[PDB]
Amino acid sequence: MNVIAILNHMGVYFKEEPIRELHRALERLNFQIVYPNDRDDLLKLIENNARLCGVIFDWDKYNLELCEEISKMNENLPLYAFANTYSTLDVSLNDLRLQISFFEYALGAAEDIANKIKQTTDEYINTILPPLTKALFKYVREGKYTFCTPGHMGGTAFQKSPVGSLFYDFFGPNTMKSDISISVSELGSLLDHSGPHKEAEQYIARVFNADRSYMVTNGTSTANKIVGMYSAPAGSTILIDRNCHKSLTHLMMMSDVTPIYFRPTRNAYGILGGIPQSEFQHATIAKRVKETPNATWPVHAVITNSTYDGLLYNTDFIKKTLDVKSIHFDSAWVPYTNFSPIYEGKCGMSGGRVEGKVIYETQSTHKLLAAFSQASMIHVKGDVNEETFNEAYMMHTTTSPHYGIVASTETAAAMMKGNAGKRLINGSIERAIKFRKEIKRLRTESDGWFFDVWQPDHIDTTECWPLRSDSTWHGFKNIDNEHMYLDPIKVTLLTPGMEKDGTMSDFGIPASIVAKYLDEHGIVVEKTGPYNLLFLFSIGIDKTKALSLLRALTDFKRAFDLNLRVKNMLPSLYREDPEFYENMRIQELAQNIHKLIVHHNLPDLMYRAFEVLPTMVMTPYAAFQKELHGMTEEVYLDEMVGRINANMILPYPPGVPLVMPGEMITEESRPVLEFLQMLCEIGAHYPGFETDIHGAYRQADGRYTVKVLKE
Amino acid sequence: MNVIAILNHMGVYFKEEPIRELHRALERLNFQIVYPNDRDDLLKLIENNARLCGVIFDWDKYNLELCEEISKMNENLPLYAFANTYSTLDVSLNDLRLQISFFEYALGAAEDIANKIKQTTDEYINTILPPLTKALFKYVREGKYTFCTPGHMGGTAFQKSPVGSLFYDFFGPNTMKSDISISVSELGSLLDHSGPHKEAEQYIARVFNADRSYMVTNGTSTANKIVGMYSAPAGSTILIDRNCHKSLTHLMMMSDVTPIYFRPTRNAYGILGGIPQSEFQHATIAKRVKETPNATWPVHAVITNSTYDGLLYNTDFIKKTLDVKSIHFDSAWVPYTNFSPIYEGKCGMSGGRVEGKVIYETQSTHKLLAAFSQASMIHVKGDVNEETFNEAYMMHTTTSPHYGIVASTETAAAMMKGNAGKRLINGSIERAIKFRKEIKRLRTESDGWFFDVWQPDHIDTTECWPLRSDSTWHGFKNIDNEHMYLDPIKVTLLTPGMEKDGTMSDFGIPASIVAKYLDEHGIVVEKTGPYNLLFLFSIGIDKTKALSLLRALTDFKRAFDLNLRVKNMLPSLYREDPEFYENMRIQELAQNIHKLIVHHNLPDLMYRAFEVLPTMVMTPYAAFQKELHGMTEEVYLDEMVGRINANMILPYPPGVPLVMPGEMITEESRPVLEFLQMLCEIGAHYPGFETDIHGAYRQADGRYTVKVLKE
Amino acid sequence: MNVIAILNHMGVYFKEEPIRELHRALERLNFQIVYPNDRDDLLKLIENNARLCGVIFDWDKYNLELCEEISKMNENLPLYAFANTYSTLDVSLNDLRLQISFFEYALGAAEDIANKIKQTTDEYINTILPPLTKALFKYVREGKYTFCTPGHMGGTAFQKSPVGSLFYDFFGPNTMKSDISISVSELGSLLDHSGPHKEAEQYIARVFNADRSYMVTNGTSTANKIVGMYSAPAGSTIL
Ligand SMILES: Nc1nc2c(ncn2[C@@H]2O[C@H](COP(=O)(O)OP(=O)(O)O)[C@@H](OP(=O)(O)OP(=O)(O)O)[C@H]2O)c(=O)[nH]1
Ligand SMILES: Nc1nc2c(ncn2[C@@H]2O[C@H](COP(=O)(O)OP(=O)(O)O)[C@@H](OP(=O)(O)OP(=O)(O)O)[C@H]2O)c(=O)[nH]1
Repeated sequence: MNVIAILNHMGVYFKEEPIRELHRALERLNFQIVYPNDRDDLLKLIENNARLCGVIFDWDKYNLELCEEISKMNENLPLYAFANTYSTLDVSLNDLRLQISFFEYALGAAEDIANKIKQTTDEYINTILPPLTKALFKYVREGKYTFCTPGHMGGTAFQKSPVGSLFYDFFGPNTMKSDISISVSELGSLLDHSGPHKEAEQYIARVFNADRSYMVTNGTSTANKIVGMYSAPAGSTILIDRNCHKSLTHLMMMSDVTPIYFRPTRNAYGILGGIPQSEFQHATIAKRVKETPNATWPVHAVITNSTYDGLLYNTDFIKKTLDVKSIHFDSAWVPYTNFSPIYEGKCGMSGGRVEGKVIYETQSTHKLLAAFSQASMIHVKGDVNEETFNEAYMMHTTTSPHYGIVASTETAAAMMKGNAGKRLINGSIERAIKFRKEIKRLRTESDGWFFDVWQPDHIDTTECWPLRSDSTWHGFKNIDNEHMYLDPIKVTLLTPGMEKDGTMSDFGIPASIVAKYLDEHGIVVEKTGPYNLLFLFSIGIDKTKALSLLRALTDFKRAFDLNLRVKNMLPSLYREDPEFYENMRIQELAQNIHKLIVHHNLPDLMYRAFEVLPTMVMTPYAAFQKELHGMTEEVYLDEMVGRINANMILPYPPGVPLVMPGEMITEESRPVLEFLQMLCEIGAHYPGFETDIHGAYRQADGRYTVKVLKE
Repeated sequence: MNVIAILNHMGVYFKEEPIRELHRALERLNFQIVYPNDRDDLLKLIENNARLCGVIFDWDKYNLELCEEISKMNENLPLYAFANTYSTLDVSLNDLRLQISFFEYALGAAEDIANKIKQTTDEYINTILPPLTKALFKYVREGKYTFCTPGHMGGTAFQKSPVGSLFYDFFGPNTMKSDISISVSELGSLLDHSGPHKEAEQYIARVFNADRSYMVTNGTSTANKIVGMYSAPAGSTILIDRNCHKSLTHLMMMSDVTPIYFRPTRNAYGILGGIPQSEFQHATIAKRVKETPNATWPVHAVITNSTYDGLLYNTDFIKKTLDVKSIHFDSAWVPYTNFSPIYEGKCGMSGGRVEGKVIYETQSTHKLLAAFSQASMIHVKGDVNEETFNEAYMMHTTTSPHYGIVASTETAAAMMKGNAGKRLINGSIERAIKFRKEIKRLRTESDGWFFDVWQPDHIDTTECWPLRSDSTWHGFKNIDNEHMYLDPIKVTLLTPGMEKDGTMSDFGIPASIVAKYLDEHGIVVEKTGPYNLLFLFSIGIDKTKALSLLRALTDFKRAFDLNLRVKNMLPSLYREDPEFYENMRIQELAQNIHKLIVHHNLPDLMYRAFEVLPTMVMTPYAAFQKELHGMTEEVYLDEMVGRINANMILPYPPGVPLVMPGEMITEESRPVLEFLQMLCEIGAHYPGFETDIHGAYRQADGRYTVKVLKE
Repeated sequence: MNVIAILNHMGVYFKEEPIRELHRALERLNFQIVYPNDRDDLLKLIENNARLCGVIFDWDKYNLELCEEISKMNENLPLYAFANTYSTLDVSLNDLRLQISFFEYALGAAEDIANKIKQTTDEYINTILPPLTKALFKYVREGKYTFCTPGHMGGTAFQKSPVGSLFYDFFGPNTMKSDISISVSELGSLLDHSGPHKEAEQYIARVFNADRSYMVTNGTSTANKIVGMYSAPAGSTIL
């Protein structure tokens, strides 16, 4: 934070010379001094440089051209306004939030003015920093405790060791010194929710629209379990999204509960859709309780909102309709929903309290905001028993939390506060929409096939576009209306190969091939299905990254159409098996994999495998207890009908749980087995395109086994 | 790592001028040159500066004076040896580990030699760095993945925000870029135990004497639960140290198990002693199983080794005697035991496999080695079902681990490896012993009272000194021999106030007053009891911190004997309650508090409180289930006899569990209540010396309540 | 390969100052920075100077005027394109072979951008160098074999002799160190057609429109005899 802008040629030495003097005085204080040419140049400087922390200008010349524009960008940004005898305040300024200091033009005043600017810069810094992080930085600057844990004592133990010195030097002093413990009494305590930690939690709850917020330092994996353990006593029944993260399987394995699954929909691409509205109705649930051994009325429900591919629920509908006293939205993918009105009514915290219910979001701050790995938040709307909730929190929280992770969780909130926060989120939405429109444009303009974007036929509006039953784009048959919405920032691209019907085209380019090409060019694909690719247009992704991705896609098409050798176009793939890929061309690879997909009927098998559930013979908890007693064995995948599965089976595609521990494939659920067998067969053909089923094990002879409970 | 030492005046220009040329060439490559005066000056430079990464010298003049001494300090340290025509290799060098390059004295060769030195320095760095940390640092320098989580994208996202830029600037680019995910495929995966992660685990197991080691990123709080949950299925019985960390109480609250408690001893100071040898013998356990409802033969045993105050067990005895197939040493306080022979036979991993048993250590690498907060290791000796063990591991491990914490765990191993590592731990043992001897010396030399050290009458040997039944220093009655040992690095200081009999002295200085004094001077007291203070002489604590502590203790005596005003001697205490402390002097404070301890009979009540056990009415798991159903209420502490406790009650002193959830104080265990009532009374008198009982709540009228289950 | 061209007057400090900063950061990495007046000046600079290895320019201002013309001269030439908020890719670029990195105008970003340019320059060099030559140059920079023929050992033996030192100094270190033998096993072998030598032969064959190519080190005088002796056994007739 050291860049000061000076805006001006004034034509009078009595103004210009004191400004030259101020330039020199500011440089002596280690500011860097920048000179925009005009009003628009200055606004671009502010917009492009977060470290620009002050603006010097002639008041009469510029106030009516600058003040309103600046206030929209940054409420808090120091203005250093130089006054004329008759300078005054226009009524248009009355309601603007501005930080203004007024100065005179005088020779010899520069040193004093520079000192005031320095002081006002520190006040700005202290205004924008949140409380715990501010306290942590101050401690690192000023503090001096010894005989403390961490045993490394601000990195001291590292410096006495050759390898330790490399480690210390890599991370640097501030990182090492900020790794502290509750011995630093002035920072309070995470587990006690005291001092600056209490201030951080209250600060976060305000920013994120929660009644109460908890900082978790072991990821949403852990936040999910804290919420679940508080919410679901032994002997109870819970409703759980079949599209649930593995941490919720772990919760079920650790807690003696009976699950009843919400059943999401899916399209022909293998993309998950929303749990239909009928799944939330009392009659539906009551009947499933009746049909489930040992089930009672659910005390807790867990819903994944949004889906991975960006489908958000009408959460107003869910909260009004779902007659369960505790509703937890696993919101790991959507930590930013409070920061744009486009997400209103589409996130757990939206709106107010619900009578007789507590609502939660868990969020992975590190995924789609800016925070260190393992940073997570629990947001609560409604009443909890605070002591009992804290026991559950403490059961999963270390006694030695990492303060960097904690500070980063609080600073993520600070970043999202106000106009600078709204602008960060708006910008990610705008850039996602810009890129979405570019794909559609290039699809029209290019010669022959192109990528498509999975979205409405027109996106002339900035909103989470509703999925409507009268539109074919989303692929979900007979969808509920006013139920699901597409998050603009979750951009799904489609490769040729499937028709509007959900039927197969003659020409196809399996998305795995495009992903391989992108990885050559350092672009990671978050998620891939047979003909789909997901890109997260997060606040991380700037215009430069968006352009690089767009250019890589036009280059894929250009190179594909030239039919380059695999050896040249996909060197990393070639290196996996040069002899196999020596003479193969890209169009041949695409054709062959596509024909495999078609021949094996993969999309239809994948649809049918997930449309029926395996039978719950025992709960995940009960199955794991069996495993703990050594009562598992391996059988060939082919032999698993009528056996109780020990491990979750999670195939890619489509990357969601297929079989839970304690479930059995029966005749009712035979397509589960056939899908798994097909994945094993199709994966045996192309090096680099191997079968990937978590819970299935390739044997030396190329058959797969799975782990089942002993009879 | 950029300091190169040149050792010499040779008296011939043909040698001196090329070395002048090399000095310049090396400065151009950004090395610092240093010029020791002689052999001993060079060795001190190496001893004091881990970043000294090369030594240049005339081979004939120095090799017989340097090579052996250097090899004893650093096996790997590059030597750049300048040879004469007749230079040869002495037979004494044959078995030394040395890294030597031979060079000639020639004008114009310096640029080439300097380039070879640069290359050799990089090889040295690559030799000493462990595999995962090396890969991480290399990725940071060279990698270029975009469209990646963490969403901050090497800190990118922070730089677009004013407050974010401050956070980025504080931690720095390396810290930000090293926060990565499994998208960086060349680093493999923690959860899959693959690539450099697998290399890290094997490297660690080798360094720490384990068959298998796991890196945990949520502290030993979590490592304890991973081991416990693998080891103790629902319905089972476990043997658990009554001196158990809260994480083990949480384990019992989360797992449907029945505890039987090992019963530690204690002394009149309130310092915990070891579980007696009789507690481990078959007939003792069999009888307890018979007397405990629902108990069966224990499948798993948990022992805290060492105690907080440094008492280590004869673990050879435990392993031979304890007829339980799974024995877990919670070794959070002693992660360094594999690095000095003084700990052989006194730690979990010591020795070889135990037939028919699996042995664990869990260790908080961040407490007494050098690693980031939350870094923990599980060490296994014996067979586990690797796949079931991994499920329990994954159940408590995030899907987005913090790679800094992971790299710090592996680097802690790299630091402890070999001669560098033996020297580090030897150093800390030597310093602890030096300081112990200094207290004994000052006690003799000083005028009137002084501190004492809780240790044997003679410590003229470097070992973990055995506690003997024929010695009275440790205060334990009828102790088993060849059973408990005192770790040199855990230094307990005693303040005046108790006689050798365990009776009270007329003159006392409660240790709490000394702790408040030390805290004024930025010295943290790890643990305090009525008349004891614990200091950890970790590899953090250098000679400078040891002298600062010794001086602070002499200053405490000096200022105490002058009888300074509390206002002047303890200003932070004074500003607690200025009006209360306005005229009080230090000796009066010490006297008054000591008289209170004496009047209330605190040591006798504390001893008796912990010698009986509350009655286990239900297991902690069953008690927590009741709390989860809302079935708790608050009663006054005075009315708790015959009530089932909902919370753990943990009083300070002596800082170990007194009552577990599910336990009830009866007439048989009334001393528990008497002790707690006394702590409440004694704590009402002096601001800053308040009652501290976890599980008891001070009401506005000064009465205390506890949480119990509803009748 | 160390000349970088910057093309421009933009009229806004928010763009010009970051480019000034980038100038300085690049000179610190030992690049030389040239400033063409306009599009045609830049194209002449590229045409006349093979060691011009990168071009920095404002994307919007120049992409439609530069990208096709550059792709006609050099497929592989690094372009460092500075983007505006609304910068996009014209359909006319689709089939051009371009190497483009996109950057933002920001104060204090120059050190990072200059390092990325350095990296891209090394990637460009490694793209255009063929496999054996690239391996040879890397060995000279990095290798350390001893007890090696040629007996001169990277020119070492020459430096011990007054006349030898003159010979070494004339040809220079790279020439002397690149005179190696099959002892440098990572370069494979000409006679075995192995390793980078096999890659060189296949590279050559493709460039020259051959099924197979052989590298001969004793002139076409010798290449003629190799072909001839394989082709014409004793007692045969040749045209
Ligand atoms: N403190 C302060 N606030 C002002 C001022 N002028 C406008 N505001 C706005 O008012 C908010 C404080 O509103 P209050 O009514 O005082 O607080 P409350 O909403 O928590 O009850 C600030 O929100 P915020 O918490 O700063 O964050 P955000 O909502 O702007 O992101 C800020 O947006 C001012 O002069 N001082
Ligand atoms: N690589 C290598 N090792 C040598 C050499 N000379 C002695 N050593 C020592 O030998 C150890 C390796 O012993 P091995 O028999 O190869 O491996 P093992 O102990 O794992 O079976 C090294 O231990 P370490 O794992 O490096 O650590 P530490 O035991 O010294 O702490 C090091 O102490 C050598 O020339 N090269």
